[PDB]
This record gives sequence, C-alpha cells and structure tokens, in this order.
Amino acid sequence: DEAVIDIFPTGQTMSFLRLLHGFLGTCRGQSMHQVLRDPCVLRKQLLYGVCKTLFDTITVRRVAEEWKLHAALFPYRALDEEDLEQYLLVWSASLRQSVQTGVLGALRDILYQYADNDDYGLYVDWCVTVGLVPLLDVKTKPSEAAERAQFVRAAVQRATETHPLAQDLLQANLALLLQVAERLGAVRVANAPEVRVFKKVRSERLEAQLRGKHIRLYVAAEPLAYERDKLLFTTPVAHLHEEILRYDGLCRHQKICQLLNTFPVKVVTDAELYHLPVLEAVRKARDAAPFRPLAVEDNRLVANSFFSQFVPGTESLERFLTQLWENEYFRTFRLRRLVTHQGAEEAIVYSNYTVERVTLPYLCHILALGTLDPVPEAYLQLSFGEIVAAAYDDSKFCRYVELICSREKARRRQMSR
Amino acid sequence: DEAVIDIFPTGQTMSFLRLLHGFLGTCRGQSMHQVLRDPCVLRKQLLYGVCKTLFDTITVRRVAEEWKLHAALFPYRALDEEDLEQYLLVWSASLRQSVQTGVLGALRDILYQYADNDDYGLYVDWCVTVGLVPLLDVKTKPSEAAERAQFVRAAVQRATETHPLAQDLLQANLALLLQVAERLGAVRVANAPEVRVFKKVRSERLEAQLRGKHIRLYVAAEPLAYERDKLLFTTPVAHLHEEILRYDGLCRHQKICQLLNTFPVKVVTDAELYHLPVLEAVRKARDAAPFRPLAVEDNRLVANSFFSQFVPGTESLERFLTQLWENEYFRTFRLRRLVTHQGAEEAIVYSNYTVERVTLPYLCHILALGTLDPVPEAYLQLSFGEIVAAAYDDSKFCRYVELICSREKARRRQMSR
Amino acid sequence: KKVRSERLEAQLRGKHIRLYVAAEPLAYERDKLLFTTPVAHLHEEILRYDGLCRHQKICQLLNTFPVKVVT
Repeated sequence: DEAVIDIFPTGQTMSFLRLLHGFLGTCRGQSMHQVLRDPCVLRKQLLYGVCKTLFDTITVRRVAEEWKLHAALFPYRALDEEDLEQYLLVWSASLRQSVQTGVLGALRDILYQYADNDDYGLYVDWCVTVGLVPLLDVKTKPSEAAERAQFVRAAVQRATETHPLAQDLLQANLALLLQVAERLGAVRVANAPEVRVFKKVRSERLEAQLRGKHIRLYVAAEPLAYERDKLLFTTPVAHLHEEILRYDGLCRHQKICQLLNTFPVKVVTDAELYHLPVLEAVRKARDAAPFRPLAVEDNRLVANSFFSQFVPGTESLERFLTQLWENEYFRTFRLRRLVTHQGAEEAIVYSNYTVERVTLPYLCHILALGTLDPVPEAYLQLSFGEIVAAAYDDSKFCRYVELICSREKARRRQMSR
Repeated sequence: DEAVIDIFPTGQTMSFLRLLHGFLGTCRGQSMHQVLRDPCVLRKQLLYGVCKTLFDTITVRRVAEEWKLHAALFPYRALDEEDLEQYLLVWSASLRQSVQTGVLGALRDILYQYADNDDYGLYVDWCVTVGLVPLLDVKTKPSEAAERAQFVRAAVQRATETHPLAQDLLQANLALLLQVAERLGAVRVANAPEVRVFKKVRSERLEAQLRGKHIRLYVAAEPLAYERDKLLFTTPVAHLHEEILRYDGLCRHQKICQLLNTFPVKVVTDAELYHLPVLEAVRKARDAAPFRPLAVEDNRLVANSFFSQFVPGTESLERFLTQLWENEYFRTFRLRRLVTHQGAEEAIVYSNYTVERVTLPYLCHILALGTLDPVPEAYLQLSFGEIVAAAYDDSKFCRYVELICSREKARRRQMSR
Repeated sequence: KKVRSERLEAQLRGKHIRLYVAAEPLAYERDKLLFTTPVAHLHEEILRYDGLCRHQKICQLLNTFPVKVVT
C-alpha cells in the first residue's frame, strides 16, 4: 500500500461540480460558464474542419472536366453579349448549391447520427475545475467498424443520388471520413460513478482509475505540489472558490436571520394564506407563529438587555461576485461582447483565443487534429448549414470560378471579337 | 428486485414542472420560457422544410414546357419594345402566386388537420429541465395509413382544381409527404400520468417505463452521476432552482410577517369592506381582527421586552432573479432582442443557435430531418403564408425566371433587331 | 378528463358536446393537474395582490382613531 495523495472525490472538488452546475452557489455569473459549453459549437468546428479538408482537394481538374461534360452535353448558345455572363453566374450558383446541399446532407446525417456524445459539456468542466480530464477509451468488436462503414456508405449513397461531384469528393476522402467517425465514437468523458484520480507522491505521474481499472487521462494544467499535502490548483474555478463559499454562507446567514425575526415582539423570562380570506387568515397566522418566550434561571440578578435588528445585505457582494465572475471569464477566455449602438449584451460568444484554448486541445487528445483546423470566430455565429457556403468560399473552389470565368469570356470573346 | 436510482417523479423534478408553469414560482422572467414554446414556429419550420424540398426539384424543365404550352396556346404579340417585359413580369408573378396559393392551400390543409399534437410545448420542458424526453411511439392499425393517403389525395385534389404545376409538384413528392405526415402523427410527448424514468446503477442505460410498459426515450444530456446517489443535472432550470426556492420562501415569509403585524398595538401578559359605509365598516373592522394578548406563567420575574417591525424587501431579489432568469435564457439559447432606436424590448425571438439547439434535434428524433433543413432565423418572424414567397425565392425557381427572361429577350430581340 | 382514457370531453347539462383542445394540460399522479396556459402562469401572483389589497384596507380601517388605550 503506497501513500498516494488524492484529488478528485474530496469535498474540495466534489463541491466544485455541485456549485458549477448550481446545486449550492448561484449568481448571474453562472450563465457565463453555460455559454462555454454549447455542444453545437464543437460539431460546427468539426464540420468546418472536415469540409475545409474536403473541398480544397480537386478544385483544379474537375471544374474543367464536368464543365466540359455539361458543355458537350448542351452547347446551346444564342448570343455572346449579355447571356454568357448570366449562364456563367447561374452555372456557378447551381454547382455551388448542388455540392453544398450534397455534402451538407452527408455531414448532417453522419453527425446527427453519432456526434451527440455531448461530452464537450463535461470536458469544459474538467478543463475548468481541475485542469485535467478523465476519460475511458471505449472499444467494441471490430464488426462495428464495418457497421459504421456500412452507415457512411449509405450516407454516400444518399450523396450518389444527390450529385456526382459531391460523391466524387466523398469517394475521395471517405477513408479519413470514417477515421474521424470512429474517433468521434472512440471515447467518453468518464461520466461514471466511482471514478477517481490521484497523484502518486513517489513519482508524479498522476493517473486515474475507474473502479480498479486504470484509465488514461489528458492533463492540461497539473497543479502545484509542495509539502502542503493538499495542493492548490491553477484552474480558473479554484481562483474563486472561497468567495462563492462566502456568498452561500451569507445566503444561509440571511435566511436564518430572517427566520429568527418573524414575530413582532420579543420577551425574556403552501398557498393557504392567499385564497382564504382575512378573518380566518389572522386566525391561522396567529397559531402559525406561536409566541415563545425564553428563560434561564438566575439568583438575585436579572438582565439589562439590548436588542439588535439587522439583515445582511446581499446586493453588495452579489454585484461584486457577478462582476468578479464576469471579468474573470472574460480574462481567462477572451469571450467577445458584440453589441449594436447603445446595445446591452447582445451576445457573448467564442473568439480566437477561446477556440484555441478549449476546442483545439480537445481535438488534440481526440487526435482528429491531424486533419482539421480552427474555424474563425466570425464564422461561428453563423448557421449549421450556411457555414459551408462561406467555408468553401474561403477555399479556392469559388476562386477558381473567376479564373474559368475569365477563360470562358476569353474563349468566346475571341469568337465574337 | 434491482436497486435503481430514480429521477423523474421525486420532489426535485416534479416540482420543476410546477415552478416552470408557475404553480409555485413567479417572476418577470417566467415569460421567457413561454416565448420558447411557441408551437407555431415548429409548423413554420416544418412547412419551410417541405416547401424547400419541393420547390428545388423541377425548376429547370417544366418552366420551359409550360411556357411553351402557354405560348402555343396564346402567342399574341403587338410590339416587342415595351409590352414584352410587362407581359413577362406579370407572367412571372402569376406563375409564382399560382403555385404559391396551390401549395399554400395544400400545406395549410394537411397542417391544420393533423399537426396540432402541440407536443413541442412539452418537449421544450423536458429539454430544459431534465435534458431528456420520454415519449411513447403511438401506433395504430395499418388502415389509418390508407386514411392518411385518402386525406392527402383529397388535398392534392384541391391542388388539382387549383393549378397543374403545383399538382405536378405534389404528385412528384407525395411519397415523402406521406412519410412526414406519418412521422408527424407517429409519437406523443408522454403527457400521461404514472410515467417514470430511472437510471440503472449496474449499467448506465437509463430508460423510461409507462405504467410498467417499457418506452424508448431520447437523451440529450446525460446527467452527472457519482457516489452521491442523487444526481445533478446540467440543465438550465436546475442551475437556478435553489434561488427561486429562496424567492418563494421569501414570499411566504413576507406574507406571514405582513399577516402578523396587522393589529396596531401588541401587549404582553371578500369585497364587503368597500360597499359598506364607514360607520358599520369600522364596526366590522374591529371584530374582523380581534385584540389578542399573549401569556406564559412565570414566578417573581416578568419581561424586559423588545419590539421588531419589518417585512423583507422583495424587489431586490426580484430584480436579481429576473436579471438571472433573463441572462440565463439569453446565454443558453441566443434569443435575439430586435428593437428600434430607443425602443424597449420590441421582440424576443428565435435566432440561429436556438433552432439548431431545440428544433433540429426534435426533428432528428422524429426522424423527419433526412429531408428537411433549418429555416434561417430572419424568415421565422415572417408570416405563415408569406414565408413561402421568400422561400422558393431563395431557391432557383425565381432565379431561373431571370435566365428565361434573358432567353426570351434574346429570342425576340433577334426578331426585332 | 376521464382518468381511464384521457379523452377529455365536455357535457352541457348531461348532453355531451364536442370541444376543441388547443393545449391539453399536463396530468400526473397529482390528481389536480396543471395547465400550460398563460393566465395560470400568473394566478398566484395576482391572488397575492388581491390579498394585499384586502390587507391594506383592513389595516387602514383599524388605524382610524388617533389614540389607542388598553384596559
């Protein structure tokens, strides 16, 4: 039996998850954590990365080849003065919308089936409250890899009946598609009881076990460790644990100093009230708070007493704590505050440092990052389905259309002129 | 008998539905849940999805063929200088309004008959308060599928007497229309007494039963489960349950400390008031609140008493709770606040993230999502009937009118010039 | 609302009449059942207001005299 210092299921960190999802502590700052765990933004960045890796592959060759196919199939032309640019622009729009809705249906189906592990919304807690994530690599029989291969083959059959160039792109990159699909169902966030993580004092190679079985873990911020056997975390929630404990103690104190002043006089020695009228309400109230005196024996000597009536004010440290939570979650992740003119907090949303700090290291330890890339934060406010329309616009897919536009305008301009 | 931790019909979550529809708690924020369960926006997005799936199908061929039909039926033409564009524009407007009112009558009939299951308004409660929906897959005899076929055939007979191009669109896609009509009446939201959901501790495969019958359920957020046998949820309403319980405790406390200070003096030892004139009113008032003393025996020793007069201030935590509720429902769903200049809260309405978070997973577990798409949030504020006029305008149905406009202007411009 | 089959239907003086349900209330082992309608969202608060109005009238009608004595 090795003496090993333990960190996870103590009071100091089991209380952290209760306060962080609000069993004990509450404030207006509690919302600024729940903005940080939108599990849709992970699937947005995931689809942005897989579509950006998808689209920039064969932008040069097939834009000539399928245009040659549709041109030799239908070379119909009346005049080369006005209608050529109109056919050009409706051509570009039709291609981009067809491959758009094709890969949009493909990514939408393969994500809406099995991207809802929703472990992001716990990953942010273990990256904000202890700085290191427990996770159990769930594996199954290898037949289920063939089952997922079957499912993504059915999805690209939907793409096959959608459009030929889209299914050409998916038949190009389905290998990495099924790779990131299996990496997506590869792990959980260790959301299970009787889990524990500890730091062995002889060799600081702190590792978790789940119910006796060793599990791996990704450490992002190892705590500082000294001759203080208990050890301080550098995590952002542990910056403010004392203050929110002070707040909840003040809430209990205010409740008990309210509940001990209910009666009008002091001596020494359930909607029942609403509906029922006042003539019996004054009857029920008088027995609802029984007058109780208070007494201790003393010989030849009684009190010269004093009375104190106060309630502790919550609004001062309430405004202080909400300001503390607000400026804290704006420093340690640079959330933006986009507003209109004289506009009051229209949106709080992820910015460039936030995705770099939480989403990209997440995909580092899911190891999907070998193919992916960050989404710019201006794109993240957009839609689930509109994001691709600017995503492959950011690639040279729509930039090659301008060059083939100039090539076609030269090709028929030397015909006309 | 298996020891299974139970979650649904306890105090902690049956009280959630009572506070959410306001049996116990109240605030100015309580409306911000009821804006989130507008059941008309689901049928809005549903009709947008089915009209978008309809209208992009045959935009290329039949616009030429039916114009050939109308041209060979009536090729009358006086001059090609001014009147050609006028006939062209009234032609395009008549086409779009005819198919508009055709599919509008079709979707209006098939929606107003059997889309008022209104289960969205309960789905948002089980997605906001426990993060998972119980639901019972209601099935019937297979004859009723032929009754629904009969109903949609009657609706397309109304389309038949409306317009032929709309009847061609519905005769093209009536199969998937029957699919979405069946999937719409496929399930309820498990709004029934004696329903229960629990989490089996031996394998965390939490499942619901209805009165002993096993039913499936869609989990969107697995709650955190530990050696704490009770488990904490990550949902929005459980983030603020304690604070509104504090509010209701203060409401009861203020009601008592108002109801116990009603008499003017204290010693130690129903509209019947309004109509009645004051001479008998002051008579009924004194017996309406009888003077009562209060007494406990003591020997050789009496009181040195003190008096307290206060009621708790409700407006401080009332403003605090409404602000908490407000910024809570603004972070966890990015509800927009569209306003005019110096305009105060003109509308709170669904934005891009909100439909992605609640409507699209709803249609994911109704499995209508294989044919549908999100409506952009700017369209959802528009009408039930005007929405399609922009919806197929977003498609190439009105964009192909510009190309056949240029084709007709070339076809008669080479005739005139 | 019939508890055996939730097929809630109205009658007029013993004669059955039809009804259009726009929002069926939620029903549980709570025999009284909660409505999802907007007026039931604020019923408790306006009952609190009317109780306060009665309370203010009766605490006005009990302070009308200038002096108060005991005996």
